[PDB]
Amino acid sequence: YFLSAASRPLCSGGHASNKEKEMVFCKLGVLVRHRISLFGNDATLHILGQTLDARTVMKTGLESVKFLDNAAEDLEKTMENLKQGQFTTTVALLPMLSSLFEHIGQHQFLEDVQVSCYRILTSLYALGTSVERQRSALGECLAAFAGAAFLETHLDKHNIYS
Repeated sequence: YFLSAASRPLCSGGHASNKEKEMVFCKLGVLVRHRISLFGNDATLHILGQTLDARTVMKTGLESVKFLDNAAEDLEKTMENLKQGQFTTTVALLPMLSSLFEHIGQHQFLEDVQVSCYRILTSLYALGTSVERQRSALGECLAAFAGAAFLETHLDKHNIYS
């Protein structure tokens, strides 16, 4: 019932423990976190946005290693955040300033960081089915993708222009 939504709030603190597990064997545990969140996105209001703010702290620890199989499975976790955006205040736009500035550091990397933005392009497709400086910082990811396999993050730059 509503205890399962409180179990999602308690699992966001368990995802904050997975942020400590992503600091260090635990890379296959992030691949299990993607398949379990994909079924939890098929399973699905301010505590759920705070669980996405606790997932923004989990995205801050995941931006440090952007191994490569965990970042490729993070695309399956970002496609789960797209279906979690297909399930439906100013702290969620602060999470967009941490994920767009980490895309400029992701320009040094390899295809798994572009796969995480290709599935986050479906999160922009699901937010359209449902703060402007983060889209201008997402327009910096357009110069990071189209300057140099190059069409994967370029299609994500078309959904980042919205």
